[PDB]
Amino acid sequence: PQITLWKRPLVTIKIGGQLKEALLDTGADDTVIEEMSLPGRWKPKMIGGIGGFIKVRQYDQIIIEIAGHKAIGTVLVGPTPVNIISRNLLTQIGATLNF
Amino acid sequence: PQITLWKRPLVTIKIGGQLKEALLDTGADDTVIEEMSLPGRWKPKMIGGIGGFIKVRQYDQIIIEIAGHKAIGTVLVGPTPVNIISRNLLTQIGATLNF
Ligand SMILES: CC(C)CN(C[C@@H](O)[C@H](Cc1ccccc1)NC(=O)O[C@H]1CO[C@H]2OCC[C@H]21)S(=O)(=O)c1ccc(N)cc1
Ligand SMILES: [Cl-]
Ligand code: NA
Repeated sequence: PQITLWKRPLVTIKIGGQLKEALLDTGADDTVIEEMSLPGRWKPKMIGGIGGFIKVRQYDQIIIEIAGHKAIGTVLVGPTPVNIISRNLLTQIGATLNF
Repeated sequence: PQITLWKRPLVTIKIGGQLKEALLDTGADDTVIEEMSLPGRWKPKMIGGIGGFIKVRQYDQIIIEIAGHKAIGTVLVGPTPVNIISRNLLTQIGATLNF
């Protein structure tokens, strides 16, 4: 589909068996989701942006369903104010910016 | 242009006759640039990022070229990690997300 940017590009995704609203974010290197449990191993990481850094848990090889497409990637879990779908996952569904 | 997301979607922008590097960011509502001098009066604004809130200077109706595309709108100046071209200006240059 073609998403205009008049409003925040929010989409519904399926991760860890639950539905969540997320923001499609070309300005993000890695996906960040609010606190939730995920299977497998993880390692601590610090990610920063406007306002500073937050500590998150990094899980690799996680399956995320987005717009019918099933993509696999890294997911950071921590105290983020908004769920963000980053380039790490956007590349897998072939998302591109056009103008 | 059609920009893939395997690398950061960085472009060259021109503001105040100066060339700068900026990140095309669909996950941001307003455009934020690192400290620099802009004409006119500014208004206060607080924006919340991944690490919390910060105060910035809001300048309106600023002329800015983005990847060769002319735009005129609001530019926020503050301690951002990188210059970010957000939805307020992406909509002006006719940018959309596609997949
Ligand atoms: C600042 C950029 C270099 C990177 N940011 C992504 C960006 O899209 C965020 C994404 C975002 C969105 C909402 C809340 C927090 C973070 N937007 C943002 O800070 O925008 C602010 C300016 O306009 C406003 O509109 C949204 C809040 C304001 S980030 O949230 O810090 C980030 C950093 C690292 C990772 N892995 C994932 C995300
Ligand atoms: Cl102030
Ligand atoms: Na894993």
